[PDB]
Amino acid sequence: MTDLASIAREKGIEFFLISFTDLLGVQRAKLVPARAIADMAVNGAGFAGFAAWLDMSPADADILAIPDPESLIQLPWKPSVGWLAADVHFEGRPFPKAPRVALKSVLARAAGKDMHLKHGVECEFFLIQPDGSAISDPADTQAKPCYDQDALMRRFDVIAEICSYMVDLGWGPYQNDHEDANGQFEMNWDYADALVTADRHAFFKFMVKSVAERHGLRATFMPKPFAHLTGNGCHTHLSMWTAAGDNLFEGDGELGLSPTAYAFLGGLIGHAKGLTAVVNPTVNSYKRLNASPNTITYGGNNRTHMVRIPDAGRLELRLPDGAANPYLMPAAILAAGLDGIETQADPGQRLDIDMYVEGHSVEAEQLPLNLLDAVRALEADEVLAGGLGAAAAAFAKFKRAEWADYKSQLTEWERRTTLDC
Amino acid sequence: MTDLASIAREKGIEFFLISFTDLLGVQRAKLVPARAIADMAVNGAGFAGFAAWLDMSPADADILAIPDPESLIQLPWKPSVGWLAADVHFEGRPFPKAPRVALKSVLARAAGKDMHLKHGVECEFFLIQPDGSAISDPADTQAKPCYDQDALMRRFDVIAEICSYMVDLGWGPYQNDHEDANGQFEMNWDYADALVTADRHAFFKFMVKSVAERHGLRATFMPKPFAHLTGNGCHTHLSMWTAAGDNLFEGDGELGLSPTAYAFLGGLIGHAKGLTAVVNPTVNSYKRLNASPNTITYGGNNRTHMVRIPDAGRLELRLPDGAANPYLMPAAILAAGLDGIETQADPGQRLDIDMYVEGHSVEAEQLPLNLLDAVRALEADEVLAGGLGAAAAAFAKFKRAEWADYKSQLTEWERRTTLDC
Repeated sequence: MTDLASIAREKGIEFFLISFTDLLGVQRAKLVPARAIADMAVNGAGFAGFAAWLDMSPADADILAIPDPESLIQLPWKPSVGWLAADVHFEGRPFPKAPRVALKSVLARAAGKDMHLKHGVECEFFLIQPDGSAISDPADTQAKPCYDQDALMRRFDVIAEICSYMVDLGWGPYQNDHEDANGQFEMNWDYADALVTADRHAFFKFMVKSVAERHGLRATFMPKPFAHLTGNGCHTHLSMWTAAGDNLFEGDGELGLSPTAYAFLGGLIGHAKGLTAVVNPTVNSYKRLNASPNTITYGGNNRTHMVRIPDAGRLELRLPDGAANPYLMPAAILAAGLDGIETQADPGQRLDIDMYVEGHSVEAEQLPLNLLDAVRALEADEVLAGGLGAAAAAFAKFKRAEWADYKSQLTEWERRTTLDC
Repeated sequence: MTDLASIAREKGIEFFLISFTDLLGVQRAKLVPARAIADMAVNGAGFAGFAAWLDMSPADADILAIPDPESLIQLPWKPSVGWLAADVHFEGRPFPKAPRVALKSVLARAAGKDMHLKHGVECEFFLIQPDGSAISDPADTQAKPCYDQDALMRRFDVIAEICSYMVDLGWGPYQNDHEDANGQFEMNWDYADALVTADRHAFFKFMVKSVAERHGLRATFMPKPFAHLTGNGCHTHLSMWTAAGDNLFEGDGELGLSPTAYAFLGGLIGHAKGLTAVVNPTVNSYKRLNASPNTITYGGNNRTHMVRIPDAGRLELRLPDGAANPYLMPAAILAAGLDGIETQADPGQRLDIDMYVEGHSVEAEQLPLNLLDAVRALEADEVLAGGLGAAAAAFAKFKRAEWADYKSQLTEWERRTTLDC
């Protein structure tokens, strides 16, 4: 197609943002003027990977980040800037420690079996005061705030703005909601090819953060930003397709699922523990797993299990929180799912229970309850560790560092509880 | 001898404090007038153990705390109050979950082999502002404050007072020091029969806390009370004796130790991990083990190993911190030591290294680095768990609760590091 330089001329783009996601979900970007896009579209932009979360050294050569021209997004709030998602290349080949590179690998394995992952994201977020002390709306205070029309329309301006951008960009948004915590929201768009979805996820986090700042607010995807309120989820909708456009998950077993889906499901259940460290990747993530419901169970149309079946041909994975890496998250679910399929794994009986009331009477395999045990879990699950490749160890290394960091902090809790021993 | 009522008349005691130490080292006491001492000396004082750290229920009968008349201490700063240490009795028998009861059990086992434990305590403590924000002396600020004559004599009044009390009570004190952190002190008295020492430890913590308050200050034994300073140790000096007054630890092997001592030592090294949860019993304890030196090694005249040999017939155990239970600490070291002796256990080679410089090159068995792993360690070491009896599980239960408590706190560290994911 027409080179990025040519688009830059027709559509009036003055600068490109060349962007990649590192192991921690941090967006690293670089701002290049149009007069330079041509050269980089082809050779990529040069960063020093040791400065980002990539487990590299100062002595290594600068990595090259090659833009995916198919990913261009003209910032709807600032049209002269062109945003681009990029693969980090190192010494010729794509760098297997960058998340988009790892996602694209797992996809290629699945591809060569005529299996195509498609997923949707439920990115919840709070809107907060710029200084982070409190939610953005002091009038949002009732016990059960969910779907509060009052508080919802109080933030219409910023919501509507971002939703309309999504309409224009073609993501096909269909709903905007106030969620179950004061100050918390969700905006939903259509499911798509994993890679498409992933980019959209990385960009959505940027847009909402960016737009909210322009309205003198702040967006946070943090798992548990307030001691007194529920946290941010990032539940995921999954479906496997053939190139021929057929839903491999749709079938005639129970609930409308095929045997293939139930092996995929078995894969999830099989790797739930190590999978946990990846979609609950921060010390803060583990407040949510210590409310009650930390047990490994599906499913059915029921919001009380680690997995839900909403409809024929779909699994909802109610495990990942807001801190989830947009590329590392699909990547790792895919790994565990392809295993389910390749080892014809057994999910076990369904359970139509409400686990909040009747989950104590069920004997159930339990998820890890803190980062360290979670990392330990990922480190032992070699099937998983292999599906992500060199990334897995890098991740584990960083998160073991973060653990130590958090544990070295002197809390008021320590001093209140121990000053008197 | 003359009943406590008679002493009360000669020595002018108006009230008795009947005291016991619970699983957390908390001193539970009760204030009884002299007119009532007679009855309680014999039947004990009635508390409801469910209200203290004893793993009991409201439905249980009130425990009885029988004073040990041999332990009387007339508060040197308030002579009309008589302090007494007590065994918690429950339903006839001594309650095996109370620390003094557990210490006295292990001692009785050792006793029936003509083995008598004797130990000294190095109780370090900071003096702080009453509100706990800072050390008590703003003029104590140099890099290497240890043995600072200036700052030492700046707190002469309160030190000298407490030291002189110890002279009068017969504990045989021999030195008072400013320790290696700003605001931190140590006062040393003679070693003695474990049980004697233990009471003296429980009372020392009370006296220093009490006297310092009378001087408008505050004492803390907390492991790590300040982010910027070193912590409180509670190193212990150990020696085994026969009734005939002979030091079973004194011999002709290396360094002047007998084979018996080296099996005891082996016992320690053998149970170091599970022993850790007991003498490092708080979430706060684990800052000190994550400075560098968390490795299981003795020894010799060297302050870099988990164990030190200062002289013929003595082991110094450099493992316990200020939060250590005065009864649970001897109790548990004794257990691990009697095992060493009964299984003729092997400590391994000595190592005359400085572990701060040359400890990374040694392959060494590593202690647990956080409360939970520590509790796990104690739970698996059944030899140890058996030597303390019913206490061990109670302890483990409480500390697993404390862990959850600490992990449920929302720190500023979480919010600074995660608000932006």
